[PDB]
Amino acid sequence: GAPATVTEQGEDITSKKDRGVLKIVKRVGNGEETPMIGDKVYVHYKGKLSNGKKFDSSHDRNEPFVFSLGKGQVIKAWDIGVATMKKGEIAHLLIKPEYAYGSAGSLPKIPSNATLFFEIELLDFKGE
Ligand SMILES: COc1cc([C@@H](C(=O)N2CCCC[C@H]2C(=O)OCc2cnc(C)s2)C2CCCCC2)cc(OC)c1OC
Repeated sequence: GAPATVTEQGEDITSKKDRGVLKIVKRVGNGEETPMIGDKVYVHYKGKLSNGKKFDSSHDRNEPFVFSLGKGQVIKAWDIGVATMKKGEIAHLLIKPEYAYGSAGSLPKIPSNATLFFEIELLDFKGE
């Protein structure tokens, strides 16, 4: 379903161009601008293992997820991916382990060599 579409049609947003991170824009945002590295970004997300066996949403906690973009505080795929988004945009990310938690994984939530999928909504951003 969503994951497969992304494999087929997603844009490669890696620097190395290794298809480790593919993206589809599902809902177009507003503004002419994305956040700059170091901006504080506010997102909602729904995340799962590509095989659907563990799931997670910021909506489960009724709290936006906040981080400083491109500052290495989260998995690489997020730093790279959210930086491509506009305010109000929803995007689908499909993420090979090298841009997530690699072979070590992070048990018990994430196993070795797991592909991740996220729907992310970029609610807002500010250059703090
Ligand atoms: C390995 O740690 C965790 C990872 C995540 C999710 C995850 O991988 N996240 C959370 C959303 C931000 C991207 C990515 C991550 O960088 O996690 C490190 C965390 C930063 N802040 C957190 C509360 S977890 C994971 C995505 C696929 C379905 C399984 C959950 C949520 C977690 O708890 C909500 C978590 O435990 C702290």
